[PDB]
Amino acid sequence: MKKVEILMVVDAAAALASRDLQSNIYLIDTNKYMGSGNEGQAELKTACKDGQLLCWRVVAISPDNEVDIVEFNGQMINDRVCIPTKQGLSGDEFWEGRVEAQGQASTQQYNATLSIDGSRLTFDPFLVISL
Amino acid sequence: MKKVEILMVVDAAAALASRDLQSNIYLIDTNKYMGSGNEGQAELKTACKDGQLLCWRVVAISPDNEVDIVEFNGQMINDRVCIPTKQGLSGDEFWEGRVEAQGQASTQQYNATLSIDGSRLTFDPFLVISL
Repeated sequence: MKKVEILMVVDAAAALASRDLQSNIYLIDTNKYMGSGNEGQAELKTACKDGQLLCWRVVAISPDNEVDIVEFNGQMINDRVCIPTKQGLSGDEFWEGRVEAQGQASTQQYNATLSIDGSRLTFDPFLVISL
Repeated sequence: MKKVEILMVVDAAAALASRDLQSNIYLIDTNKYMGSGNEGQAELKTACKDGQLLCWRVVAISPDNEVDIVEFNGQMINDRVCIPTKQGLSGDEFWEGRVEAQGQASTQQYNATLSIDGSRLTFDPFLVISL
């Protein structure tokens, strides 16, 4: 019944200096999970139940950078398990979509592309879906 | 020479339901530290060197809440070791100030008051200053 809201946090300075997004990103969600990508790809996940609505938004640690989610691609999108769409006002946009598991329960990989002050960088988070 | 930029992340829904800010806040900074207050007061800290400039800003996980830093009080302010001031445009404000340790090095406690959609709630982070 409750939405799962996900905040991606980017260390933008470091992302741009290295061109490595994964090592410079964190996830915090309303499940009270927090993952650092610096500690591994395995940490960049969200837990959710079939039928739940998911909401993503992205922010930078520094006030001087601007960051947006440009696009989602990959497995979760290919198989139509969750197709987020862009919403909100210019300024704080966010992306939302419902999880349509096939009453299966599984892992769904996806590719999120972010624009970090106009630099497009991709990373590979995943969903863990239970029934 | 580099600024230390600090992002406070609030689970606003949960903060307001409990009236407990500490258990529902995270810190991530450009030192690549991440602390959850849910795991204890001891985690809500920032490392810095004497003479360094510190920058704080606050965001909510959800796009539906608005959150601001209202005020800093307590030890760090009393002793004039770091007096942040408010800056930026309406929308993304932030607070900044330089650390003037007495070439001592120490812990400085402070009280940050945040407005969570108009609800004023306080918590007790701290600085760890080295020379």
